[PDB]
Amino acid sequence: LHKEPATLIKAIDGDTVKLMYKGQPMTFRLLLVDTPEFNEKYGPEASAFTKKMVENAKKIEVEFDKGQRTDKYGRGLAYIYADGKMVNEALVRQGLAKVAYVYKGNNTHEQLARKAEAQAKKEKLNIWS
Ligand SMILES: Cc1cn([C@H]2C[C@H](OP(=O)(O)O)[C@@H](COP(=O)(O)O)O2)c(=O)[nH]c1=O
Ligand SMILES: [Ca+2]
Repeated sequence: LHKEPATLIKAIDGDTVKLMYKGQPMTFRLLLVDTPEFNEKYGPEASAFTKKMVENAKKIEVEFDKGQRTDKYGRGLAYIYADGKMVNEALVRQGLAKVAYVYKGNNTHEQLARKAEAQAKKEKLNIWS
């Protein structure tokens, strides 16, 4: 997989962010994760965690997987990095997202994500408390 440049337009919620990619505004939905909705338990904390990660980043990067790059809503599907740290994995490691929506061919980082969930679970963090 390859990391590509993007710039933050605005945080949206725990698992979607608006970025400018190849000069076009796009909503990205993070691969392999599911955060609670803002109205749900840990939803505000998830939104906060992602917002802080992307707003504080000097460099945001988009990494597409091998499969579908847009979902049925027109959202980009990618792993998003903030100064080299994957947001998708970070949310899971903190117990603020579950591994989810794992579809064959867009699952390169599935094992990394599941390993993070296991650790978050063993720690009883947030969703796992
Ligand atoms: C993460 C992801 C979501 N989706 C679609 C599946 C779900 O369809 P449905 O809307 O019919 O439930 C929706 C959930 O996204 P959200 O968790 O943002 O609601 O996004 C993909 O198709 N591929 C993906 O990789
Ligand atoms: Ca969600």
